[PDB]
Amino acid sequence: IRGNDVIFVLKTVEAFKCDELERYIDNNPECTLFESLRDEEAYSIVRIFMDVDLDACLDEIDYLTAIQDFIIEVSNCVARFAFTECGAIHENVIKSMRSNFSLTKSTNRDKTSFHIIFLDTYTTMDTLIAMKRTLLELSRSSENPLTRSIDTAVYRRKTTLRVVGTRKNPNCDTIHVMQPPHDNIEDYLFTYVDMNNNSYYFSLWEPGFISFEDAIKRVSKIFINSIINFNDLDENNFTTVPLVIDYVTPCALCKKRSHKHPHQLSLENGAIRIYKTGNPHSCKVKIVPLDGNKLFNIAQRILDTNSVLLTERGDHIVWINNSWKFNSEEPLITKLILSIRHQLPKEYSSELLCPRKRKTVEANIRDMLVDSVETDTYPDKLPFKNGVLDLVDGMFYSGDDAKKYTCTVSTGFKFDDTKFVEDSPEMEELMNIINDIQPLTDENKKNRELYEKTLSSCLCGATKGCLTFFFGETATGKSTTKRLLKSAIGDLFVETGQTILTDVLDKGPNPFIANMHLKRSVFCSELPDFACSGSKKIRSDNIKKLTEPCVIGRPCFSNKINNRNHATIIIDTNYKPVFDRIDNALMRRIAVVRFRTHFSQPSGREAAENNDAYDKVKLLDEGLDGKIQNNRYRFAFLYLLVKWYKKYHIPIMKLYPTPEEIPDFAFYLKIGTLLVSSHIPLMTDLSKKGYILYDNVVTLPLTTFQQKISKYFNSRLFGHDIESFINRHKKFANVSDEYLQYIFIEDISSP
Amino acid sequence: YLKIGTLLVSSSVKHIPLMTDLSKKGYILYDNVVTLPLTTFQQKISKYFNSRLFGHDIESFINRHKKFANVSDEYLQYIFIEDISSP
Ligand SMILES: [Zn+2]
Repeated sequence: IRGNDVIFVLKTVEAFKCDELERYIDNNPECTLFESLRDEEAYSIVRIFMDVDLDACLDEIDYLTAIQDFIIEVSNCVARFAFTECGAIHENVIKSMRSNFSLTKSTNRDKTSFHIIFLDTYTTMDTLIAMKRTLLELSRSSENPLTRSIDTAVYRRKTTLRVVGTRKNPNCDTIHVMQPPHDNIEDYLFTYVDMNNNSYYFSLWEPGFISFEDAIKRVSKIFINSIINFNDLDENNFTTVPLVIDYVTPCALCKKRSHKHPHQLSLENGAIRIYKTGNPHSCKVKIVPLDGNKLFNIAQRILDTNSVLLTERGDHIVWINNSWKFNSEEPLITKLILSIRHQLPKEYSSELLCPRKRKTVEANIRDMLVDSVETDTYPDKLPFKNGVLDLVDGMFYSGDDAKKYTCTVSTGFKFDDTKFVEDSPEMEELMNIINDIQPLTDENKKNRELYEKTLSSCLCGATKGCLTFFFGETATGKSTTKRLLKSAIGDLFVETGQTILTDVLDKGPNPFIANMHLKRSVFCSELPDFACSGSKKIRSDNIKKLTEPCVIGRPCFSNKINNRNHATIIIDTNYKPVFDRIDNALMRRIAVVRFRTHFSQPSGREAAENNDAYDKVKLLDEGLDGKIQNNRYRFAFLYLLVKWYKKYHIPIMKLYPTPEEIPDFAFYLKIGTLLVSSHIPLMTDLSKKGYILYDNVVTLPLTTFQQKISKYFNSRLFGHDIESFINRHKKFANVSDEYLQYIFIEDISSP
Repeated sequence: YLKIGTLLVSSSVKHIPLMTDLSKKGYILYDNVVTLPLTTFQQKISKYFNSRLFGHDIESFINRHKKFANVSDEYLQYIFIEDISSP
């Protein structure tokens, strides 16, 4: 659509532009033109507009407060309707609606009418048609005289709206005068679509009220004083007889001792309006409802601010003090009900001070929350205690903006821009520490890049399909890297023991199984070396099961077993891992990060001078570990992590395994590179080489195979591995021995 | 475990000039480094400390932190303190 600059009008027809309409209006002040839609189907996208009419006069203060509350209520209700039905964003709609709006007026001083248009919000006419019932409920479920007077009509096909500055009728001289700051004729058109940057768009007496006597009693209680002309009002004289009151005490509505004329009660929109006659500003207007609870309307107003949603599992997440809290032990809805009373009208705030009413208006909220939402869906954002830091752009959001993202976890500490710097001595000290841990030589280049990549994945809410191994001799200070990462990433990071590396992953109630829920990094240290006999091999089942994007595990006294998996798993030790089970999936799901830095004191430095444990040796310092424990380089290291993530995270970043540094998998690699599955039309070459083919399957004797492979590989090194491989690929039968099928790649190449 | 390193020394990688001299005392000097036989290393370990109270710990420590100049052979890369120190 890209907006429309043509305004179609009806004289009781034309298609004029902004300048054309302005010139025509200036030429003819008395012309009556109604702005409508030239074609309903073509340009159904229009602005959001409302028309309000209340036949009474109000002063400046009352009008100001009433219009403020009217904007608040209408914007919240429309944003809630957009969120539930049109799939929009609540915060965006609220911001667009409250940012800028055009408000007209009426030249008549005996009544208050206007047409209000929200400039930046645009939606299809079908959406405004569907909003009919919701807006009618809002109109009939409020106390504000402006909100109660909303005309739900004008939401029909091919509707028309009276243009500003033109008389509605030739006989009626009253016209609507524009108000600051718009002052332009294009700012009061409900079809003038002007989509731009700061904008948003979305799309898909009746007896039945109450007994008369109770209404009369309510009116009398409002008047406080007794009615002089009592026992005279009935069904017929409801809006005819004046209400004469004795001025025993000053009027509750006006606070004055007396007035020139009595009051009068009228019926409108299922409510009773009490107003004085003669001078209009002598007494205010009193509104009396005729249906609905008072505790249900409060629940609706608290609900349609989108602050008490429920999760996809069944937990009600509330928004208190700029953070999405939630607890399943002491539910927080009553805290929210108490703390939100300031954003509610005067009559709705005194109710939320009795604890027996903040349980009624809370049962209502729980009964109105049907269907769920999804939490922590955007993985490129880091939730801090006072907001959300964006990673792709680096901009920080605080306050209601962070509400847009259902961040159910947090790092635990606030975000400070002063410490968040680039050129600081702490940054240089951290860079020196990292260089000491990771020398930047060309030999280390690839390993250092893998280090930076696997260390920067901690700022990702997505799931990763690899498990990097920190392999390095002692005194390499991997604990320093662990401490720096913990200080940078807050309480999201978790350190776990080897309990998951040996036992069954799910099995029974495992605390680390549930703790992997939404934690962004899991670290294991000092692995139980399986080189010595007795220690269990690294459970291949657990490693395979930890890679999936889901976690299945239920702790003691619980039933939930589904957890979202975001943690990057890192294992650090000085011993090569040993896994009893081996398959191609394992060979494609293991990465190794090598450490070649020795941090040793001078006393043993000579002992480390010729040591083969590390490719370099340098003096250590006991005064650094405490510094890392004191969150010294926290924000500089966080900046480094952000830079690494930016330089590494392409539109799709993946953890690539490195199956070359693991000594155990080298045997399988050598076997595969020298022997694979056995090619029918190559019998002559096999016969020349000595091998024979029988029953369409080339075979050799088991003793012959052992003799052939004796020289190719060291039998004493991996005799158990060779026996296990033979058992796995065993075939048996045939001739007078077992059957072994393979191709000697080294012999296959040689003719 | 604590006392094993007290009477043990790191591999003398940078002892190429002295590796040849140490080889004549019962080392193979393979891969430009002095390497003693696994049986010889076990005998030296049993001589260093009472073999009655020292059993599988020495073998486990050797398998953890020693090599036989190849993938696996009958040698040991564990450098004796009383031998590797002397050129
Ligand atoms: Zn009054």
